[PDB]
Amino acid sequence: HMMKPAKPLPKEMEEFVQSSGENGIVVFSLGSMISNMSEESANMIASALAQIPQKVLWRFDGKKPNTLGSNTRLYKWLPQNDLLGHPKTKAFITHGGTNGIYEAIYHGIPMVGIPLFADQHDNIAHMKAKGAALSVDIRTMSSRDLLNALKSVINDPVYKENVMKLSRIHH
Repeated sequence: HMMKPAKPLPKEMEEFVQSSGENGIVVFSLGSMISNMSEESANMIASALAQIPQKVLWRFDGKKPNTLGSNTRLYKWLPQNDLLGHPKTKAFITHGGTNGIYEAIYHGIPMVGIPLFADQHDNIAHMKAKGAALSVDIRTMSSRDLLNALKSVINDPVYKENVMKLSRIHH
């Protein structure tokens, strides 16, 4: 692995991240297929995210979900790598592209994959077998299923321990 250092966040974004206190944050990025899917999918995701105490930064560019939580901010662009390096970061939600999984690995951030394409399926299945991720299919699963996965990856420290083992293979 090359090193993948983080820089500081934009000022307004750092302030939102700090507002999470001891709860910390969840980064959902890029989420690049969500806006080609139904309004319903986005609402189901938004419902799940609204039920955790963490603040959530969601890279998103569609219509605002009607079930958006007050804990969740929507951003057309994010500095994903900088967020993943932030000490407040507890979990990463991603479709499961290679680039963003390399960054999760480097920064030691466990994952909830929302895979759609073959390579994402494969990548997330590999992270899952390593103990570093859980997965949901947003086309078949419920808001509750995603919520349960989030709570697990956020709070059970063994997921983070398992992803940090992968950077030391890589280190």
